[PDB]
Amino acid sequence: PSLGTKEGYLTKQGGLVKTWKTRWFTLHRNELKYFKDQMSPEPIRILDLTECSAVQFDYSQERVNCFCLVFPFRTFYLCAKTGVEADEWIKILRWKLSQI
Ligand SMILES: O=P(O)(O)O[C@H]1[C@H](O)[C@@H](OP(=O)(O)O)[C@H](OP(=O)(O)O)[C@@H](OP(=O)(O)O)[C@H]1O
Repeated sequence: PSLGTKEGYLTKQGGLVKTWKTRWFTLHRNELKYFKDQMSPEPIRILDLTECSAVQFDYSQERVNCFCLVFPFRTFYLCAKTGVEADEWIKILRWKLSQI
């Protein structure tokens, strides 16, 4: 563990094709990356939180505990296993945004 870092699985909705896939997310500094899985050598995408305008809870999904990250180019919809896990991600992400 390292303060400011977090890694774990989250389910996310696709862009054009809105299928939900379980991906491994890692947060270090201001980079939020997601991989196919925990042992994936390379990320599918590297998101820079300096471009993120907000992180908010999302109550409009099929999954109960979801939140989204808003970027000018796209809003990502992610869901955690529990409200607790969702809160952990939301709190650390907002914390990141607060220092930006
Ligand atoms: O796997 P299928 O059912 O074909 O649907 C894919 C996955 O949801 C992708 O997620 P992942 O990349 O995690 O595999 C997603 O890319 P994102 O990563 O941008 O969400 C694609 O969005 P579009 O490329 O926008 O259609 C979507 O077409």
